[PDB]
Amino acid sequence: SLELFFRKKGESGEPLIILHGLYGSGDNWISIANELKDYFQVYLIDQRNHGRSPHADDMSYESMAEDLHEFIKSQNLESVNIIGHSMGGKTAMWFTAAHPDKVKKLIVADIAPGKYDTTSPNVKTHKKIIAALKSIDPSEAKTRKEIETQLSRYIDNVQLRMFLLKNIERKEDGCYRWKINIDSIEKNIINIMSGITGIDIPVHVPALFLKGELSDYITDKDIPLIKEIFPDAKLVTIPGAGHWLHAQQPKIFIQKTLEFL
Repeated sequence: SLELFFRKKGESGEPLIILHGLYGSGDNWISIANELKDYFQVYLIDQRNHGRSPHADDMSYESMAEDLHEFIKSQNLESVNIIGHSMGGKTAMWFTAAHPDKVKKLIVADIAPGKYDTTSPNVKTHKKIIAALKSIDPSEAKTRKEIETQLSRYIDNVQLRMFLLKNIERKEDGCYRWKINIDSIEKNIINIMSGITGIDIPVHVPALFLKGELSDYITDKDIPLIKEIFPDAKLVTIPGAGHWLHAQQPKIFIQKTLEFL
């Protein structure tokens, strides 16, 4: 169990914990928390190996769930709302099944409870990203415009590029560095892509699955297992959004969130 870095927006309302996905941080949720903080006490958490949170070798969902559980303890929160995007969504589902009594309502953004295999574009895209990151040497200390043009050759989508490049920071010597534990990430890719198993089903917590229309992280074969774990779950497709649906369609993200919580 690590002590997670967090920022809190909002002084009144029920607590609302937001968990980013792989390579993200609480910073990517600033604009959504900007609206949500009028109604909730929003906690933007950096998960292990991410943002300003501590590094570790193990990044299993068990450990990330425990990090979450410890965070909730150290802040004296009785019961919480949770939004988890992708990797953050699996942690949240793990945590919720293990501790349903601490969760008021759950929002899962664009990921299914089950395992993704190597043929999947999920696994493929992650495999690419890792290779890209492992192959950039930040220590060479070239300016952040150079790192950008280096990643220009690897992945095309500019949003993905700058998404990833939010993870490069300045160090004390002046040389650039990754703030994320790329090594732990790489040696946990199986852990990260694995399905939820070994849980007391059904989970008696209201849940919302938000699917991006142009993403295939959730498909129609996912509905059976979603419903097995969360019988009264609701599934909602945000039109014209991919995997980062809250960055691409934030207005609709807030709408669906405020109608559910």
